[PDB]
Amino acid sequence: EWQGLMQFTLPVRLCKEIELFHFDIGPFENMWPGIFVYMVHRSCGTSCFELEKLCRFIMSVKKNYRRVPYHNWKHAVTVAHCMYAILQNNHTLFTDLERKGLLIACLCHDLDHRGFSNSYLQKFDHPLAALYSTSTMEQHHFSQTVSILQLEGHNIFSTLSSSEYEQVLEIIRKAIIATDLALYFGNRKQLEEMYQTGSLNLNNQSHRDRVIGLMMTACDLCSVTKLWPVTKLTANDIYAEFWAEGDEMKKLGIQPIPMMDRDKKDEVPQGQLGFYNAVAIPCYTTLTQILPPTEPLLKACRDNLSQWEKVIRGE
Ligand SMILES: COc1cn(-c2cccc(C(F)(F)F)c2)nc(-c2ccnn2-c2ccccc2)c1=O
Ligand SMILES: [Mg+2]
Ligand SMILES: [Zn+2]
Repeated sequence: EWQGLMQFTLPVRLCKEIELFHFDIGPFENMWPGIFVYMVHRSCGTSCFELEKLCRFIMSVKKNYRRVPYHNWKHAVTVAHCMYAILQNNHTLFTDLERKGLLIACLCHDLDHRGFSNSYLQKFDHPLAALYSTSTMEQHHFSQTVSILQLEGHNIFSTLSSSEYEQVLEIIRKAIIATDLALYFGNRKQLEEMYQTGSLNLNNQSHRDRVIGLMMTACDLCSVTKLWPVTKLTANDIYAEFWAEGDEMKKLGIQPIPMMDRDKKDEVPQGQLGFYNAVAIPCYTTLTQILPPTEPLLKACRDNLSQWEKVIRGE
């Protein structure tokens, strides 16, 4: 599988399509690993990584995504693409280290997800919960990523010094961690303060780290920024998963929260409207103020919000 991927070229008609934020990968399934390769070449160059090791990696990574309805291989590619799109529109912002790691981080950010939130894991005493007390799944995702690097001929970062090596793993570590929604609220709130007092400074490493955190979350949630038909269907995949976690609580005899209860299909529209207002819109709003080129995300997020309102009011 890994040998045939090196001989892949992206069809010319997509070269320009990919660059857009609202580009949907849904119909290009057997090309997804190629599209990732493509994204790394444009974003770094062919000289950056060793092609042989890079292909083994993407296939291993692919292998360890599970057949869950939403936290799967399609979602990893979708998220990676959004990060690509961000980086290409902010070419001057990031160091060579950041560009590389961040794409890797996005690809691996939900490795070996089982379909369960941190709550369900910390509630019913899962082994992972015993190991990882905070950011449970997120620390595991990083475990998985490190273990895949350490396989034979999978270490894509071979050609870097000790110093450069542990820098990029720290970037990847904190990035993947920042994908937990619990930390987004703090992070985002700290960044609004620093922008409106004008104390934000990207020379400051801890300020850079906060921004990258927000970029992760913006990328993670980017399915709310696609065109309406795609966003609509991606929602069905999210709730299928929410509802399966809820049916694991019903099996014991417990009513889950309304979000995870399939008896309340009828409230999904309102659930979305709530989620856009409290989470999605402030995310892209704050991202845009720090990185104006990412305005198209905010625009798209707004358009879908309207659409859910029309649904709510019966149109
Ligand atoms: C009500 O609809 C939705 C609720 N959540 C959500 C998720 C967790 C916690 C909470 C908390 F805020 F309730 F804590 C809300 N996430 C999404 C969503 C849209 C895109 N990715 N994504 C997502 C993000 C993370 C996990 C699953 C899905 C969503 O559409
Ligand atoms: Mg995750
Ligand atoms: Zn994710």
